[PDB]
Amino acid sequence: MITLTTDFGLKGPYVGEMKVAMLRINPNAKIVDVTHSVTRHSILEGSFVMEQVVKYSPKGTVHVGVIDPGVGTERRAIVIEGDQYLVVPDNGLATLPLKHIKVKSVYEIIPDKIRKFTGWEISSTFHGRDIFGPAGALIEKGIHPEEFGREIPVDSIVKLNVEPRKEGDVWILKVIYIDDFGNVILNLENYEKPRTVELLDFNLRLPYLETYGLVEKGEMLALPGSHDYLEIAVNMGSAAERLNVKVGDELRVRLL
Amino acid sequence: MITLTTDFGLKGPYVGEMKVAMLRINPNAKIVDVTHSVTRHSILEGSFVMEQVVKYSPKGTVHVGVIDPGVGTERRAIVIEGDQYLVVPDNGLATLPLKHIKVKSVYEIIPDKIRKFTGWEISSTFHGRDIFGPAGALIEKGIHPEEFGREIPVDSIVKLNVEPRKEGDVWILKVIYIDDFGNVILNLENYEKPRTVELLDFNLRLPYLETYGLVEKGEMLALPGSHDYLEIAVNMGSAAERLNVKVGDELRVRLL
Amino acid sequence: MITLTTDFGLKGPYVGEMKVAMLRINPNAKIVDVTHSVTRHSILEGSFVMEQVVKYSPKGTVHVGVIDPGVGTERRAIVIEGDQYLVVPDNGLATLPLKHIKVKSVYEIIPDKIRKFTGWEISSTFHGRDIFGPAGALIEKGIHPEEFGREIPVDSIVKLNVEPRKEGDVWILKVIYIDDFGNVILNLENYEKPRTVELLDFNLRLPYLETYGLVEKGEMLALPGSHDYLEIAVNMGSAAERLNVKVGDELRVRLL
Amino acid sequence: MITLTTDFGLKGPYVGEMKVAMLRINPNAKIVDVTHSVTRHSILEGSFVMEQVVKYSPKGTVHVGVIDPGVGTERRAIVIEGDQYLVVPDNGLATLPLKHIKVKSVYEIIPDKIRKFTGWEISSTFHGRDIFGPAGALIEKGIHPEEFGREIPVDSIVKLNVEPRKEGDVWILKVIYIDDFGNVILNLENYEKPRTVELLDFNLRLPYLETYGLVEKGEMLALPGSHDYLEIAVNMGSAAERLNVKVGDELRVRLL
Amino acid sequence: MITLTTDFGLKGPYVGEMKVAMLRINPNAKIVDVTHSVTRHSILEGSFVMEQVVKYSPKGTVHVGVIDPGVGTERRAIVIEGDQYLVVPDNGLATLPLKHIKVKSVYEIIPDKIRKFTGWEISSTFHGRDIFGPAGALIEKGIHPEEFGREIPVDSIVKLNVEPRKEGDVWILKVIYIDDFGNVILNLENYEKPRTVELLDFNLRLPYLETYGLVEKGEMLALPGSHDYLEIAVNMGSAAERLNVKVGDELRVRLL
Amino acid sequence: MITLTTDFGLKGPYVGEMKVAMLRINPNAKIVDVTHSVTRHSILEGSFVMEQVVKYSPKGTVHVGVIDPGVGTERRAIVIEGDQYLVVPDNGLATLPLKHIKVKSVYEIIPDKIRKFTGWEISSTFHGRDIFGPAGALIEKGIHPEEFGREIPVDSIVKLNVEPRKEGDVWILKVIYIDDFGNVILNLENYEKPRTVELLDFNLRLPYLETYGLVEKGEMLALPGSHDYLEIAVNMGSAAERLNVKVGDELRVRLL
Ligand SMILES: Nc1ncnc2c1ncn2[C@@H]1O[C@H](CO)[C@@H](O)[C@H]1O
Ligand SMILES: Nc1ncnc2c1ncn2[C@@H]1O[C@H](CO)[C@@H](O)[C@H]1O
Ligand SMILES: Nc1ncnc2c1ncn2[C@@H]1O[C@H](CO)[C@@H](O)[C@H]1O
Ligand SMILES: Nc1ncnc2c1ncn2[C@@H]1O[C@H](CO)[C@@H](O)[C@H]1O
Ligand SMILES: Nc1ncnc2c1ncn2[C@@H]1O[C@H](CO)[C@@H](O)[C@H]1O
Ligand SMILES: Nc1ncnc2c1ncn2[C@@H]1O[C@H](CO)[C@@H](O)[C@H]1O
Repeated sequence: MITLTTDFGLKGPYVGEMKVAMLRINPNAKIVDVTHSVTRHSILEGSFVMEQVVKYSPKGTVHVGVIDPGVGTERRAIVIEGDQYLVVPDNGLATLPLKHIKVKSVYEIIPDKIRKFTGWEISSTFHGRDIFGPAGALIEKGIHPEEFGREIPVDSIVKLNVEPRKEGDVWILKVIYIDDFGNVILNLENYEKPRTVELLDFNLRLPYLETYGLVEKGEMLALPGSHDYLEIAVNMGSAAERLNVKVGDELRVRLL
Repeated sequence: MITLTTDFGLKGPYVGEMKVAMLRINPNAKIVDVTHSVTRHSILEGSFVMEQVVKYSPKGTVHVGVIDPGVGTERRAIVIEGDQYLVVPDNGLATLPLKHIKVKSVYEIIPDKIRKFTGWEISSTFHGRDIFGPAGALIEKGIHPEEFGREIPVDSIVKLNVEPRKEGDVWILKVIYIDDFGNVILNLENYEKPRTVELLDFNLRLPYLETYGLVEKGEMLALPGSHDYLEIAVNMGSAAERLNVKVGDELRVRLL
Repeated sequence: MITLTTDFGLKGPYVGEMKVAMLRINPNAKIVDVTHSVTRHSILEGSFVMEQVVKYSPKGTVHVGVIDPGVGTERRAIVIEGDQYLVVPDNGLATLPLKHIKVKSVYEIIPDKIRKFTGWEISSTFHGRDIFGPAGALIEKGIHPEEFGREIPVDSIVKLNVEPRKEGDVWILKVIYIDDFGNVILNLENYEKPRTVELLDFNLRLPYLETYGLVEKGEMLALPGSHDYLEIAVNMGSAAERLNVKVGDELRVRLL
Repeated sequence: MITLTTDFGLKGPYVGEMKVAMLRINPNAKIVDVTHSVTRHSILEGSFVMEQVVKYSPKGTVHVGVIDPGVGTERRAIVIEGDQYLVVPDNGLATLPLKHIKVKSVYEIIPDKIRKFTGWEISSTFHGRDIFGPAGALIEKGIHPEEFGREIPVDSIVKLNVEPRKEGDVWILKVIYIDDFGNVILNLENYEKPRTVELLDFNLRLPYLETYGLVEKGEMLALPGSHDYLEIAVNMGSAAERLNVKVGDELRVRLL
Repeated sequence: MITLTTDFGLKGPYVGEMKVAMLRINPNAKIVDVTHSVTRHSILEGSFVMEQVVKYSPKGTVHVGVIDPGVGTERRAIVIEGDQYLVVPDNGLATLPLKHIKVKSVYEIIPDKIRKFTGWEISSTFHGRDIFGPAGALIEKGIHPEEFGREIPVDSIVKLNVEPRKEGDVWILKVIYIDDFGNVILNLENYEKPRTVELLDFNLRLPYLETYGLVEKGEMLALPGSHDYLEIAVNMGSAAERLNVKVGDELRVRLL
Repeated sequence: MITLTTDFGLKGPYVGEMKVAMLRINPNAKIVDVTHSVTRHSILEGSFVMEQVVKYSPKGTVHVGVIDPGVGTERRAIVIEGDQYLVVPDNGLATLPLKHIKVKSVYEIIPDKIRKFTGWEISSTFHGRDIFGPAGALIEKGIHPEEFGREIPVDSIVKLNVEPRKEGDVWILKVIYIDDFGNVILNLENYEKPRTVELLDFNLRLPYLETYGLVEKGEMLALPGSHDYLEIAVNMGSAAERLNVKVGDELRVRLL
């Protein structure tokens, strides 16, 4: 199957257009919507979203990702062939997902070849419908990427900077994601299970417990989350609205 | 076919993870989204949504519902087997849907027996991806619930208070649901159709008509609705904003 | 394949019911969601959405559209048979889509004939679930529209006025759509590529470029768009935000 | 759903080619094999097979039948549009099936229009793969027959003579089919339940019972059958074996 | 999915009729043909065939088996609910398959209930199309057997005698199956790997090797087979035509 | 989509086992039967059948072919990757199909790596169910062959002699296939179309016409055929029985 991640929004024809276009090229493709509400142009959030889906997807799955603020410009459209596939703009969007994929090859999609398979013209502002979507549909049915692209160096693709630095014993982490519940996710993984977590920027000591219900309603806590990162949440409340933080912001955190 | 109802939200990887996880267990399950926008942790609301879908669903349909504020706590995860199936947390979510299901037996999902099918660790904060989703996928492909759970008494599961109260011929109804148009659904059903409905708390008299268009724009009415419950609405307006009521509120009502 | 376009909203059971009702009629129908977030009762907006999807859908595709403020009134429920199908309320919703369909026949759905196929009572406020959904599903599995309807004149159906007028060298263009990015779409097509677009009501002179990134972040511009309509946008910003416009407004535009 | 009935045989690539050709036109078509073992060029036998399948197929079903001894000659290739479809060579193959289809229109497939859809050259000896298969597939995904054909008179098509004649009290019945068990099927239907059936050509008086087991193993009998035609059988034996008959022979039968 | 095993034959409409009937009741059922060439009325061979398929089928699979010489008589039509399902005539056909199924319940299908789900009349000679097939299709979509049958004692079903006896050191086995290659299968399993195998009825000593190619072309051998029984084969020849044996025949075999 | 071609035969559990085994690995693989009636162990015949199917198959199609007399021996099991995929035993079966596949690489299936995917023991006499079928199902769902095999040189695989020989202007052609009608296919292709074809060995002169019907019933002709090879046939008769030739025989032929 093919998963879809974009920032197109839900109030319009964009998502539908991409889907029917994909079905034109592969009518029996099983298309799974991850989300289309990724913050406009937010490559980092889009990357986090895909990273999570990729972690639980069956090997052989095709992932189309489209947070393309640079659509129409000279940025490359690539295909990452490996354990699973990634069809995304060469803008760093593949960074997080790549952490969980055994890469075999990378290909730059060639617009002229892709239009050979689609039949319709390639717009300058909607590549998800004219390039990325079709490309995903082609791979799903067995077409090799070589057929519509040229290989490129694996290490020649834009990579985002998502790893945290540490000043002594203090962690300087960043908010890589915020869900609809207001739960805040921080770019810290593989750490040792703390007993407490202090958000030095707020002079708050937090209990580090397994789940929301372990603290009373309205109270804040830290948990190992469900995506292997450090999570900060308010039981039945919004941790984001408390600490009043955003994706991209940095926080000094000390793990006790 | 499997239906999905959650409070997960639309911008995140949550829904996508549960779907690929389900497909990873039953690669050709037909998954139908109901909604993922149920007000956060609102079991009553989630229960109303499931009730409606269950009423029109083909017999044999499997319904996965995840509004689970108590995720990872002592609360049980259950499977209800009958006319159709319900796979939800044991927190009352099944209350309304149960009204339309010929129940044969109920089972408690035993985590370890489930992990034997999935192959991956059960998180403490995302049972929709690690327990409920997989359980639904298994039932869908023919696996009996006994395979991953132990039978329990129907009467043992948690239930919500959903009965309307009547003081003489004044009804004390509860707002069980408000849709995107602001139409207010009150928990009154199977009543003699009135000519007028008066909302005693607002000193309003409303005509009881069959549809929105039967009154001028901006005018308020009461109708049979499409879900067998008494509906209050404003033709092309929002009864919820005009009456300023929220799910859970109680209204003194008299039918003339 | 069947497409869906409604103004039902995503926070509710409405979309779920229509779908399970459809799958009940034709259990193996492939249903593709276009959108259910169309502004309440906005027939024009719905019409634009459908037009775009129809242009890229394969021939044979069935399109169910439901933006029905007059549900339950005397307004007709029709089926437009052509190289693609449209199942919609006779309220002008089919106006734009018709521009890309060569119509063969038009039918008026007879409620009593449809009930013979569904088996359940038809409500007064939810025809999408009891009439339109079923109709689309029946056509999808091969049933001829005549079985549940009678032929009517192609030009007897409601039409919206979507044509832009020009006085002198000034275009009076209407905002037929606004997307989640705030990009504004005007009802002007088949025009000669301008160098600059002037929005007289704002004293704004905008550059006509190929894509968003061709200007600085925050700068406004005009583009050929990706839907064959003049598009007013703000690089990574909201054009509708600034111009403070909304679907339906008419702008005086000068093409230089 | 599309059904297939041919005389291609099972020891070859013929059936495989027609199928992959069809899936090439409509990759998600559900193809159901009826039989490909019809006696070579036996149009009558093919017609009986199709009749039976048509009687139980759901409305909307497309039936491709290919028993084509005159492939490549001037014989027409037609499409019979009704509450069910028939895609067959105009050689009388549709005779029996028509008895259960209310015909709406009949078309003559235009080779050049079909080639526009397939993309490959049309052979002279394998139209099932290059014309009929494609035609069925196109209709299945929603393309109207008119796109690749022109309407022709319903009664302008070849018909077989399948009516049984009666002289006095003696029926002259034809063997329209013989199954793998050797059970013989005569073209007599809508007759009053006899007590005994006499096969004059054999001086055999047979008992008319409900099923095989109602007589001794090895004994011959007559039954109402399961296809609404008089059936001559031998309990766990071959009736055609003994009577030494074959599809096409005419038996003089007396109904007592 | 549903598997199908019958003795209907391939030259006719029987198999097709059952399939379309099943799709009427469950149009998205995945139907897999095991075989339809089981020797007429041969319950033992039919049982062996099913036993093998059941061994490799996914849990939850539904198996419809129809070798029904007693069709129309008073023999019971049952459903065996367990690890997997068996929908077959109560004539011993379930014997072998039951060896690999964790049985939960057994049900006698009630003709009157089944016709409630089908809509068409139940013939006396074709229960595969009017009872067994529909029943299989119902279970595949989630309907419980209780819905169209009444439970009966697990041990009240006809069982075939398939186990071998042993006179001292000599085995008196029977031929339970013969494939198209002429390979002979004998009802002996779980035995200790012999070095030689003597067919005392022919005064032949046979090498007991892993596969056909281990002996020269035309030579006979014994192997553990691929179905866990003792197999007798002629490399690239017919072992059945040599020993000139049939299904059901007994052979005195001594394992050295 | 996956096609299947074998010499398994039609009456047995062999084909059914391979299909459920495949579905057990890839539950939603679309499996298309070509034939299972290839003359026992005839690699040449099996190769011809696959060639034809491959010619009309959509790019990306996976073709599983099992005619494997050397099953369980030293013979390798291979996967050929390219335009489409071939999964067959390394015994020459791929010879003809290879002519129509743009080969990218070839792999040898490593038994132990395959068992890691299936979960069950590999038999010594049924690799179609334990190796070839599973391998095809894996490729179909996106698994790269590298995952269960090691690359090998294209030129290393076994190949059949299939070239036609010419002695001056007499051709020495081979009967590469005979279908169910008795039409004889000779291994001659891309030749200047003749007016007459004389079979020197029978002192027969045959007209070269486009189809069967162009000669009287019972008469013999030569035609282009539908598979690009020279075909000899008898209008409504059997050229194979008239010439009394079998696959593999050689005929001295001259084109005038
Ligand atoms: N106004 C805009 N400015 C910049 N990018 C835009 C704008 N509107 C749409 N895009 C989109 O940005 C998305 C990635 O953020 C791409 O899918 C691209 O289509
Ligand atoms: N901050 C939170 N407090 C309580 N429950 C939560 C919180 N975030 C998510 N959940 C619940 O946990 C599950 C997965 O998000 C859902 O039941 C969801 O409603
Ligand atoms: N309050 C409302 N007023 C008018 N239309 C509504 C309202 N709520 C929903 N509708 C939508 O418009 C149709 C007619 O009212 C309904 O079936 C639904 O599609
Ligand atoms: N030898 C033959 N003579 C006549 N018909 C044949 C012959 N072989 C195949 N056919 C079948 O009849 C059609 C016309 O000959 C062919 O397309 C095929 O369907
Ligand atoms: N002539 C016959 N005698 C006995 N049984 C028959 C005969 N013809 C068909 N049957 C079939 O026997 C099959 C089982 O052997 C059943 O499917 C039943 O339909
Ligand atoms: N008796 C036999 N001798 C040689 N090969 C056989 C024999 N029986 C089956 N096979 C082959 O083994 C595989 C499974 O039957 C196929 O390749 C088949 O042709």
